[PDB]
Amino acid sequence: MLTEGISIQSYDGHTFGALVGSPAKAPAPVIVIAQDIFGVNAFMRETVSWLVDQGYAAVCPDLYARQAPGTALDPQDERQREQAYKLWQAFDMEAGVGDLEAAIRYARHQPYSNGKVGLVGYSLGGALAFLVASKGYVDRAVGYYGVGLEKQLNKVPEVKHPALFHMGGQDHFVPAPSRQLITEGFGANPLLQVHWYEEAGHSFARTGSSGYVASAAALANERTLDFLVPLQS
Repeated sequence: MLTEGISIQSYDGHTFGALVGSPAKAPAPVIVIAQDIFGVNAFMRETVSWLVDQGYAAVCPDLYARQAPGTALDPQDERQREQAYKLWQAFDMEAGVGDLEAAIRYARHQPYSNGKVGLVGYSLGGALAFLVASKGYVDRAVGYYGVGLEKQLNKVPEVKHPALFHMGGQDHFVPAPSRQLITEGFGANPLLQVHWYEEAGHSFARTGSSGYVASAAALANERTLDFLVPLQS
């Protein structure tokens, strides 16, 4: 689901919608939420509600608009999960970063904005969060179990603003990254913070997930909120 009427223009004229949550009280920092492989769906709406309930405004852009606008897949339905994997395999990461950049610019300028913008991404969105941190578009970025992070380690020195990443230590559907490689790589730049959840793999934050681990979800969520709170006025 998306907020009817919201249209954000990107770097190449491509336009996409977004699910928007105004803050309980204005002005407030705005959090751009970078979707997982299921599009802007029930869990993304839940994340928008969560951040609003925690004092933020939130914008979840339709990153699947380049392929199939309005895609919102149910992770409990096998055929929709197969469509999610197909969309993910064909997803253009660099265009996703560009769309997120446009969503961040949109977020800085809303009437309810305090001027500060953060980004929180899940899986696909967690990999995107790292790429966005390497470009420096946001004040603070957070990635939950970002897929393929180990392969982007050469970008560690480009990160100029804080970025926090929650890593699942267990393999699940997507394998876990090397604790050794990530720890060493991220360790070189104190703007990067990383936590490992040895009793969880990816997808641990969604209650209905087969990978949900309440303890990991809660501790990661607590750290995400502590990490984002300095953005608040």
